[PDB]
Amino acid sequence: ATLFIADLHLQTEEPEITAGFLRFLQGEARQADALYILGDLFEAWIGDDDPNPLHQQIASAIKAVVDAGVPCYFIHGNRDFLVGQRFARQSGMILLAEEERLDLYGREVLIMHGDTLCTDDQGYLAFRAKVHTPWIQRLFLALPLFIRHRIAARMRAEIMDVNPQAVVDAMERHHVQWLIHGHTHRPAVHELQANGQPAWRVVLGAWHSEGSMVKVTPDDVELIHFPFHH
Amino acid sequence: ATLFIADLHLQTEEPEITAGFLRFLQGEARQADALYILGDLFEAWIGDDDPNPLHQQIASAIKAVVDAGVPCYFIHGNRDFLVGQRFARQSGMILLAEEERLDLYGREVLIMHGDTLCTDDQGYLAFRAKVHTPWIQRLFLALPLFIRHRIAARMRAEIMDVNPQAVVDAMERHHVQWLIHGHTHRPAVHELQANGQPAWRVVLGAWHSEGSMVKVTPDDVELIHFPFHH
Ligand SMILES: Cc1cc(C#N)nc(N2CCN(S(=O)(=O)c3ccc(NC(=O)c4ccccc4N(C)S(C)(=O)=O)cc3)CC2)n1
Ligand SMILES: Cc1cc(C#N)nc(N2CCN(S(=O)(=O)c3ccc(NC(=O)c4ccccc4N(C)S(C)(=O)=O)cc3)CC2)n1
Ligand SMILES: [Mn+2]
Ligand SMILES: [Mn+2]
Ligand SMILES: [Mn+2]
Ligand SMILES: [Mn+2]
Repeated sequence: ATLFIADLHLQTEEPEITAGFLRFLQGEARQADALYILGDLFEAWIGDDDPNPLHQQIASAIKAVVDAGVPCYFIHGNRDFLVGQRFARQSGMILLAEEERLDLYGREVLIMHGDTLCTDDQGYLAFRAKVHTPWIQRLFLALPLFIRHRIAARMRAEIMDVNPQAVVDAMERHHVQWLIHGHTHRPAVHELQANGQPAWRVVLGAWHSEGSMVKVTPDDVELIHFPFHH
Repeated sequence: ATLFIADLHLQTEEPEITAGFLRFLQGEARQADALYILGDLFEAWIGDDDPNPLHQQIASAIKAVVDAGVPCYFIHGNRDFLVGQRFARQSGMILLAEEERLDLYGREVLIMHGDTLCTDDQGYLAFRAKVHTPWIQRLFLALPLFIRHRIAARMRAEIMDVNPQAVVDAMERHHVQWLIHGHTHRPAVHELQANGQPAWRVVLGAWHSEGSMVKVTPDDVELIHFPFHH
């Protein structure tokens, strides 16, 4: 089985979500062929040089999974787009592109965070375009850490769902009948049409009282919710 | 594993849902310790004497599961409250009460359809009280089938969510930390408090483009959505 998760929004303020994630990495994840994390692993990221102890606890847990023989992969979310090659090295995770077309036991699946599909949000997309410009990233990252923290705090003081056409267009660009994403925090299986055939869009949930994952096997694709009852 | 499903709303008009259900009974269900169907198996029911061919195709498929060594159980929904002992015999299913407290590998779980929790719907509950009165049922069922059909058709020409307090009260009456239901067609895992401890309410989805089930093992409880991709 290949596993997909997203929208953990991990942070110092929410230790119970972190514990649920650590339990998942130590249990479920070890049995998998691979683990894909489709963005918003962290609630925020201002650079890999951040000494936040949570960051190292998380990289250390993911690295254990990778070292146990289960490749882990990452696609950036809107929250954690500044996750970089240094974290990748610490965690053993491989950074992937904003869209990837996978071959899962012969089934072709498109994966992404899902924020790019939300084309009705002009505000978000203007923001995204700027923070995805390399020289704007390298500017922000060249500031002293204490100034990056002030910038984030000052920003602080509902997520728009996908545009249906944008979904079709993406599945048609990749010629696939399967899409897995998060971002929208609306866990669901959807049926549609793409490439003249039936297609499915499987949406992951955010981690709060529950976790969620998509499990892909040779014959099946399942969206699973689990409570943190341990 | 023990499996829970609900809200299939099976009907002549929707053969693709019926095929998804038959595939599930022939595959997934055969591997289980038991199968519980928590109501709204059928979109409508006007009595067991109805010769609708769908009714016999469904009973025959469920009976195969029971005969293969997997007990099947049923709790009535609002739609199919007139399902009776004759169908039970045809299907091999055991009829259970509107609330049951189960022991699943040491875990105590409350199961029900969920309509009784929806105490904000005065209209529904007035209806329910009447159609659950035995002598009102036996009156309706004593009519000729052709008159029962007219009555249903004439009735034809959104589902209220649960009352949060009603949920707590039910879990507290049974002294349980686990509740599984359907009815509301809002598949989700919810955390709450009952009996002074953390509790979980696991809600099944309706079958249309997807199926859903709750899988209970010694150590885990999972809500699973599956598309009908075969
Ligand atoms: C390179 C660059 C330049 C400048 C500078 N100066 N600033 C930064 N960020 C880095 C990321 N951090 S963050 O992690 O705390 C963060 C903060 C806000 C968002 N905002 C959004 O994602 C967003 C924006 C618009 C509309 C919707 C949005 N999301 C959907 S939402 C509702 O979750 O916030 C994302 C990450 C804030 C500072 N980066
Ligand atoms: C014993 C008795 C007496 C009389 C007579 N005369 N009539 C009957 N029924 C049997 C059931 N059939 S049914 O299966 O077609 C059916 C029809 C309507 C409902 N209505 C509701 O469930 C309902 C009613 C009020 C508010 C909400 C409701 N549901 C939530 S909903 C929106 O799904 O319909 C249920 C079953 C209709 C006739 N039974
Ligand atoms: Mn998110
Ligand atoms: Mn996001
Ligand atoms: Mn229903
Ligand atoms: Mn119902």
